[PDB]
Amino acid sequence: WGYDDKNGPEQWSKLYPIANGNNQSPVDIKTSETKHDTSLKPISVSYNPATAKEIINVGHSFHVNFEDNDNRSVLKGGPFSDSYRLFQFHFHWGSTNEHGSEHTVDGVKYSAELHVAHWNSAKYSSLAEAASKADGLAVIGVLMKVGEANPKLQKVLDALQAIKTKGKRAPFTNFDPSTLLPSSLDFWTYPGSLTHPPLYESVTWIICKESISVSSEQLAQFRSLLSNVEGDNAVPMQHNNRPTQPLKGRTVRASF
Ligand SMILES: [O][B]1([O])O[C][C]C2=[C][C]=[C][C]=C21
Ligand SMILES: [Zn+2]
Repeated sequence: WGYDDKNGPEQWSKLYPIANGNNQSPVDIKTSETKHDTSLKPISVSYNPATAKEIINVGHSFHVNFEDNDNRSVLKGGPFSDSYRLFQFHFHWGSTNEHGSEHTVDGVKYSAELHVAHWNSAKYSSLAEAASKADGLAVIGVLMKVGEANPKLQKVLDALQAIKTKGKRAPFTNFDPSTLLPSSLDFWTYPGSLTHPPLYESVTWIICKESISVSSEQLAQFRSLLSNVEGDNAVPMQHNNRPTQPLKGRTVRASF
């Protein structure tokens, strides 16, 4: 699977029939159809920078992984009763500034999207166990709006020159990804899925209403990563965003 014409999102259903499921992500959030929910607690993140571990080129994207052996780095509150343990963050982007987010709001496409992913350590013993369970994953989505350079991205962008090609990985330490989140953690929540294969319907989404900034030149650093292995023809990672999927009668709830 990938994002090219032949192996891309429009084709994922052939190998992953859940692609056409009832809880697929991302979605367009229509703000006139959201239900303000009075029971939603504020989101609480508490991350320890010593849990940052490694940055990895996974061919279609790059991942920043965290040590997840204990509750040093956790998400609580919002719609959750359970503590969720941080394990990774990553981005999605598009081939130009005009699109690149996965979620949209009232049909508006942003330039990129940050995913901060967690797994339910109250109910499950591992990411591998949690990843296929309806209540297994909690993911914060942040819409990234092209504008002023974002200095909070600096450690992440500076690291990419060490993982330029598929499979390269490097240590990535002493980093608290709560620094990437917007000042307001006002949010939308809905039940959905992973946004690429295996597309499990295991994610409770927390979509921030406030965007964060990113420059044109910072988005170019993402698109200059290479999907090929070292020594092959260079193939830039131009895009990795999935189109929005049908709500199929899900309710998007608003904290605000
Ligand atoms: O974009 B993704 O496929 O769906 C959101 C959750 C997640 C978490 C870790 C890696 C990938 C993904
Ligand atoms: Zn993602």
